[PDB]
Amino acid sequence: ALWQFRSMIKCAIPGSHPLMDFNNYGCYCGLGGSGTPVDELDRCCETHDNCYRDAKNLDSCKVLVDNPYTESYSYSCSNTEITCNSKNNACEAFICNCDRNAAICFSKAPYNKEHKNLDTKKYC
Amino acid sequence: ALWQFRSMIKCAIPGSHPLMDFNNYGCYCGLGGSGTPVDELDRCCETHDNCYRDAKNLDSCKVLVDNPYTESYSYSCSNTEITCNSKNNACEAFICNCDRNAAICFSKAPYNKEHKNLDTKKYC
Ligand SMILES: [Ca+2]
Ligand SMILES: [Ca+2]
Ligand SMILES: [Ca+2]
Repeated sequence: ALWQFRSMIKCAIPGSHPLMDFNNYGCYCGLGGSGTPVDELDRCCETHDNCYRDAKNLDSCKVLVDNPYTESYSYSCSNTEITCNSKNNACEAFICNCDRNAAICFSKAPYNKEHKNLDTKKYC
Repeated sequence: ALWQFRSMIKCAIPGSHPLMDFNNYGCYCGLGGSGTPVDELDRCCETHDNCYRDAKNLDSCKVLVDNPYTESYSYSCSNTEITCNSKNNACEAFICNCDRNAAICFSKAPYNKEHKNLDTKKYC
């Protein structure tokens, strides 16, 4: 669930303010995604968006989960490392994974303040 | 999640058709619940209805869980026994239990074919 994803980003990026820093950044980080991602951080959001789309194609996600952004999974934050519980169901494990990889992705991408709140009709 | 509860009913009552047999039975098995339950099977539905109402008032569920009929959990069916997996968080464990106790409840109550499709306006 989204609240878990916000906590994974604080895990990997201590002292980050997830909603404030990464929402509405470039063409993909936020409600939609269209156009060409404008940097490596936007590309992280674009993969996370496709990750969620692919999860919805799994049979497991179809019968068991309604909304990925609301579905709680099991993961842990050890120090700065994220781990998805091996005992999560197959749909929960796929979501957990998408989130884990995005979080690790954001921790290595450079942040471009200029891309924050970019006009999505103009540039995307 | 509802698909999981249907599955636990077929675990405990091998060969039942959960929607066909248990939906729209007495006063509580179905969308609503009002009145006095008409029999033991109906009291199972009633308890499961209250179970979920309590689930919602659980802090970890309270704010952190969208809707309990939607949240997926981990459980397993061994032969005819249901087990809620220990990986589940407070919210999911609570849900899985509401579900597990109802399926066991159903497996033990007597079924009055005469209460299937009881007029809810008239009798509840
Ligand atoms: Ca997006
Ligand atoms: Ca009911
Ligand atoms: Ca779950």
